[PDB]
Amino acid sequence: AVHLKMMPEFQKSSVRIKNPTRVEEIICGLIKGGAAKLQIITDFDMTLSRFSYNGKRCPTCHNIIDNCKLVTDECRRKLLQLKEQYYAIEVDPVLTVEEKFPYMVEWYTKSHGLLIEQGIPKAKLKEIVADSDVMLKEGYENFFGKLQQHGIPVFIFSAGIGDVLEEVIRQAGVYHSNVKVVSNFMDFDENGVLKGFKGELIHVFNKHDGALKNTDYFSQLKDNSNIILLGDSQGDLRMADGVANVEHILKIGYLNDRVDELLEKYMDSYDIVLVKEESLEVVNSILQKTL
Ligand SMILES: [Mg+2]
Repeated sequence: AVHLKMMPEFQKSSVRIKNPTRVEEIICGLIKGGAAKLQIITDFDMTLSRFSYNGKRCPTCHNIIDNCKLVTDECRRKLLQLKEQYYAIEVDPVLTVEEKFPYMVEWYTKSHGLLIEQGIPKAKLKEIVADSDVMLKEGYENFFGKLQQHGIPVFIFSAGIGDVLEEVIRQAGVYHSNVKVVSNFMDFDENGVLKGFKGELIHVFNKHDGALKNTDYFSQLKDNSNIILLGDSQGDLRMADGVANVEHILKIGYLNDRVDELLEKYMDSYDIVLVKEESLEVVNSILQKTL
């Protein structure tokens, strides 16, 4: 039987749970099913990676390129302005999520388009990432290592840059076979320089779309009817729309920011909310009981 009261990881003051008995019931199903029934579906930026370090704000996969030596200060002025105009839209409380779709497409298309202009070679991404300020959450080695140990599917679903994401996890030693990455991947020309992005755009609000267009992946995993979902945005809640059959799903949300504005919405939509939390210990503690 599961008791969150007896799990020291859940006593941390960053842990917000609206419905503890409901959560206990889900973790209880997760445990019952064990390895055989489990898969992970996860956002990357600010979920697997840190939102902040030494009083310092950590980069997203996009920020890694924005900030690198291969991009002018003049490109960074444009990128900044874009963020100011379009982030105001993203967080606008009066607009419906649906009304924001076209704005998001515009933002990612404009900002990717400035990066394409800077001329990013594939061969250089290794060093760009090594020199970057990127940080994985405390407990990542344990997170990925228990998962690979038990062959648990991990579907990282990211509106970031997939090439950047992969380099981060590769340099961290956690890009194991069990880890599938769906993201905005770069498209390279003859010389291995960036010319555009592959496929259809994944942004913060349309993960339902990509989730359904990954049938390929989810139907092979019919038997994995227990899901752990991790996100930091409301849009990450749609990341499991493509799952065959769902028996138990636990939704864990990182609330990193805008805490007073978003806490109620987060507590109502995610099962567990992790306020200003830079580790993976609550999910690791659930993996430990389960695996
Ligand atoms: Mg994120």
